[PDB]
Amino acid sequence: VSRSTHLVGQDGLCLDVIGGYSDNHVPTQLWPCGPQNNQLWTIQADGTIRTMGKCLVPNGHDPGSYTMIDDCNKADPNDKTWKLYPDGTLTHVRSSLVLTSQGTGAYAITTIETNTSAPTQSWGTAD
Ligand SMILES: CC(=O)N[C@@H]1[C@@H](O)[C@H](O[C@@H]2O[C@H](CO)[C@H](O)[C@H](O)[C@H]2O)[C@@H](CO)O[C@@H]1O
Repeated sequence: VSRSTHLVGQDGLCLDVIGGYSDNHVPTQLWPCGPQNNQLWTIQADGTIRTMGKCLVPNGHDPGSYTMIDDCNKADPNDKTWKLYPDGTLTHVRSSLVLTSQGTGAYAITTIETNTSAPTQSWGTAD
């Protein structure tokens, strides 16, 4: 079943669409957690992760590719399919790369990177 949640990463900050804008290609970052819609993510059985009607996708499939939101219908399965493991690893299924934070200061855009089991690579769910 789909579950709506916050995605909580390094230092208890939340995955956040910068500025709250739902336009295609707006990047994601870490931001102090709050009730705003751009921090509410729906994990679906189809493998997508959605906010504001859009899908989390990397802009590419290589280490260091940033993540952003995009139209779920302007995305192929490779772009939009993720798997959140119980230990916190959030894997981009096609590439096997993992969602990785790049700082807790403002506008630190998240990327997909080779898994190093870093503290920047562990994502928890919370109501
Ligand atoms: C036009 C304008 O100034 N809009 C802003 C919003 O963009 C802003 O939304 C927040 O932006 C931060 C990043 O700076 C986070 O993404 C946060 O989750 C958003 O809520 C709001 C609040 O600062 O202020 C204006 O509305």
